[PDB]
Formats: sequence, structure tokens, C-alpha cells
Amino acid sequence: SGFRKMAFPSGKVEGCMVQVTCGTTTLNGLWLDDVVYCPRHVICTSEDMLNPNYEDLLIRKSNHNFLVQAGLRVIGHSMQNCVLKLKVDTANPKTPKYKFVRIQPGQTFSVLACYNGSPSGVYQCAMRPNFTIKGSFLNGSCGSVGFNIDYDCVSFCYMHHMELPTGVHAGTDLEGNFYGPFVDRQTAQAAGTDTTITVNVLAWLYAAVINGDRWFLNRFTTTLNDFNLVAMKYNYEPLTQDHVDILGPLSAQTGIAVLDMCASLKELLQNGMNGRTILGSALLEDEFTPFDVVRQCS
Amino acid sequence: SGFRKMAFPSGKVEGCMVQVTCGTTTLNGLWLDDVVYCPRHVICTSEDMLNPNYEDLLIRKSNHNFLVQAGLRVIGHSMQNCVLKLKVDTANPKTPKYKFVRIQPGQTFSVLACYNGSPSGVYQCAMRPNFTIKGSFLNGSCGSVGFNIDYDCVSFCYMHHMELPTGVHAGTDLEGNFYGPFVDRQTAQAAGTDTTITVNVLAWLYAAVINGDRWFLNRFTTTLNDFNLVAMKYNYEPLTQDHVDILGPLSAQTGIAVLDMCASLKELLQNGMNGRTILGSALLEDEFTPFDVVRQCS
Repeated sequence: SGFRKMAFPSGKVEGCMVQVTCGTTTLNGLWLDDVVYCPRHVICTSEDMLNPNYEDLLIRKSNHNFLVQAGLRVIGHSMQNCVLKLKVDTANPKTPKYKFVRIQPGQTFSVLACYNGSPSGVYQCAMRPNFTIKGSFLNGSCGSVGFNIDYDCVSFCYMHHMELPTGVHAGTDLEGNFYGPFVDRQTAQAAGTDTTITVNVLAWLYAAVINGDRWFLNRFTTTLNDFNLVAMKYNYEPLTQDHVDILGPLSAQTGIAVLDMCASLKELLQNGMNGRTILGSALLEDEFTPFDVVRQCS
Repeated sequence: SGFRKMAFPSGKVEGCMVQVTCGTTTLNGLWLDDVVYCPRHVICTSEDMLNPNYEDLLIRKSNHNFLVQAGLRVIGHSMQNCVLKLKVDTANPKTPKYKFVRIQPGQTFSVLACYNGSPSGVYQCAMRPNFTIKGSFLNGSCGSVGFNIDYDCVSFCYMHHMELPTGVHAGTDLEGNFYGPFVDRQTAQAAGTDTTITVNVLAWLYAAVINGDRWFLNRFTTTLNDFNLVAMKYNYEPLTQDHVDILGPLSAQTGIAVLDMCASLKELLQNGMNGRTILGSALLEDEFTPFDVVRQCS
């Protein structure tokens, strides 16, 4: 027993991390086969960032303007949305089986935080409903990636680009499309309103029951519609029958019906914990998906 | 910015994990050079565990009684305290630069949770003052290891053996010596009284200030002796001048004197948070060492 925020083993991704330098800027790149992927803002100076014409700035750059270090001669350079793709003369012999996926809000992934092409740590993040993540990133961490491992395949889903002034993080998929409304320009930007990921809080209450914390259970049940009236008041996402179906494996492992767990969540929202804790927390946790609970508890 | 519980990159350790089976029992082993290390209780049946004479049980075993799978012929077997060392016919070609260290209570490490010799996840643990850890381990996770990475060397410090009925975990160093009073016998055992790791809570308050949470700061200071009268009342470890010295780098990064931070901790202990949070927590966190904060924030 025990329930912890757990990252995927990072070995397969560690062998893909390289350092990319353009001008005075140094950040990380992801080396897969003979291509190094990194944030396109690596080509910008601070003055360029105020109003960058990335097409014109990329035209001015040549292959020799990119210094790529793995522990690599750049033979081509191109841009795909907000990512730069540097074709190199050597295929990464450590390239794992991989896919690029654009993940949905509410889903989790592991981040391999890197500096100067060297991995420093690994931790889990959820993609918030407002398309930000709450991670740990300093200057130089750009190009660090988020991923999931499914069977024997690394699914890359995130590349780091920036921190918003609210202290949350933003970036793109590996095709260079930002998650959320964000742009790679030095202009005022703000994330939209966030909400709590209801299906994840229910998954974490199931994790709590599996791991011996049951005090919040009650004899009551609710309808999906009545629960959603409370979710709205507390800025929790509406729960759908699809969310109920996704929680099915947890309902079977514990024998507790999803709508019965919804009545527990209703009481916690309205009354709080009265000084008690759930899995070592005094607040409700929403960064574990139902699959995260199933995989960890199985 | 941002502050997260971060594990070390696990690649170097992933290549060392193997599966060890003896009789009906399957657990994990650590393969370094031509030796596989695992918990000696792998040789016991459930009846043997009630009162095992490990010396006699090991004498009855032969090399062919151990099935070692990496993804290995056992040519020798011996016991060192509570670890079994299976000499194998093949040196691990993925053996990293490593050391075996016995860590001190209050220190942290990364755990690579494994099942059937396959890594499943990685997360940080602190060795509690009562020599237990609060992890996530199921049946089959025995032999999973804890480690730190220092420069380019893996320092192994923990091997998993058991869960106590309070839901906390216990194990040994890589020389087979248990942390704490625990024994590998099926007899009633209980951890001693735990306490909160004061120097770690102060490190996490410094992490909070570095990351923008400053509401708990006040104009007051305390003496080390006056602070320790409050620490005693709240079951916090006494703070020493050595702890004050260890916090020096954090005091320099923030410009906040250690005894000034001790006055903040005193107010939090006596009055609580009044519904506020620190780094996304409604409780005081003690599983980050001062070095964990320095390495993550630098």
C-alpha cells in the first residue's frame, strides 16, 4: 500500500536530451533519429522577442548558427509551428520507440527537467483545464519534455517554453502547437480561468479508500445532476457519464459505486475536512487520473 | 520558479533491475557487475517466515534453486546480513559508477518501484526519524532500491523488504542492515515514535519564499533555545547549530536569517495557516532536505 505521485522511469528519454545554443541563448533539445527538436524562440534575441517575425529571423539563420551538443553537426533547419527542427548528421543510437501525442486537459505526464542538455529530475504534472502546468522550471529549462510510457513506447506530449507571471508553466506539443492561448512573443499574456478536475479528485478518493483512508465515506448517494449543482458552486468541472465509465475499474476494485463517491465529495466540498487528512493531504488532490490510480494500485 | 517533489533521473538504475525467483516467491534484484543483490527472505516459505533460521535455510538451497531473469546463471550464493548475493556468470554491461551508502534519518532518496524486474515508477522518499519510509509498494516490490545521484555516481541506500501494519515501509541498506529495529521474521513489529524533521520544514519554508509564498514571514526572531521549547511541544526534532549551518546556502539565496525563519515556523505551529496554503499545501512539509531545495532552485 501507499499512494504517491510517481513519475515514469526516465531512462528512455534521458538518452534523447541534448544542448542547443544559438547566439547567447542555451536551451535543451530532443534528439530522435537525425532530428533535434527545440523551442523556436532559441533564434530570438530579447529585442526580437517583443515582435518576432519568425519566418524572417529563421531565413537569416544558417546551419552554423546552431551549436548542438550531446554529452552534432546541423545539416538542415526548419520550423514547424513553434518548434525548430534541426536535422543533424548523426541519428541518435539511443532513440527509443516513440510517438508524438497531443494530450487532453486533465491528463498527466512525467516531465524530465533538464539544463544544458543534462537531465536533473523527473516529476508528474497534469495538464490543467486552462492548459497550463504547475511544474518546476528555471531559466534554461526550455526544451525539457513531458511524456508517458505505454507498454514499450514513449509518447511525447509536451515541450517547455515559458513561465507565466502567475508562476505556472506553458509549452507546446512536439508538433509545436501551444497548449492554450499562449504565444512565443514577449507580450502580456494570461491563462484563462482554471477549474478543478472532478474525475481526478474522485480517482484520488478511490486511491484513498484502497490505501486505508475511508472516514469520508457515507451512506448517501446522489444523482449526477444534483452532484453537478455542487460542482458548479465550487468551480469543479461537470462530471459526465463518460467520467463515470472511466472510473469503472476503481469502482470494481473497491466495490464503491461512482455516485456514492460523488456524495462523499459533495460533503467534503461543503464542510471541509474538519482538521483531518486524506492520503497525507489537508486539501483535495486533482492531479491523478483514474488510470494513474489503477496503474499504481495494480 | 515552482517547487515540486522531484526524483533523480532513473536510467542508470533501470539497467540494473532483474527478477529473482525462488520457489513460489518472485521479487526484484539489483545486478551490479557479476552480483545480484536481493532480500534474503526470498528463500523462505510462509511457514519458514514465522521463525526462520536463515543460515540453515541457505545451506539447503543450491544455485539451481534461484531463477534470475534480466529482461542469468547463478554460480554462487551467499548472505550478508539480510541481503542475498547471487554471483552470476555474466557481468552487467549496464553497471553504472556506484557506491553503497547507509543514509541518515531525515535524508531523502529516489525509489525506483519495480515488479518482476521491470521498473514502474520513480518518486522521492525521506528516511523518517523512526527509520521507516512513506512510499508506494505492493506485493512483489521487494528488492526495489532507493538511491541518490551525486555528480556521475549512483549512491544506493535502500532496498525494500516490507510494509508495517501502520502502512509505512521498511528495508535495509545494500549491505543488508535494516534501517530501524525491524527484522525479516513474521513476528509482530512496530516502528518507534516518529517526529517532524525541523530542518526540512525550514528548508521548505525557504523554498516557499524563493517561489513567491511569503505571507508567513514576520518581523520577529527567536533564540535557538526558545524555538526548541516550541519544537518539543509540537513533536518537532530539536534544531541544532549544525542544522543552522546546513541551512546557510538558503539563508544566503533569500537574505533571511535562519532564526528569523524559526520565528515564522513558531507562529505556524501555534496558530496554523488560517485557511491559507504554502506551495500548494495546507500542512507543513518535512520531506525536502536543505540540499534538495538548493539543487532544485539552482
